[PDB]
Amino acid sequence: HKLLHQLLQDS
Repeated sequence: HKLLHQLLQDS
């Protein structure tokens, strides 16, 4: 569920 919250800030 976390890996999703991540791609949001980098992209």
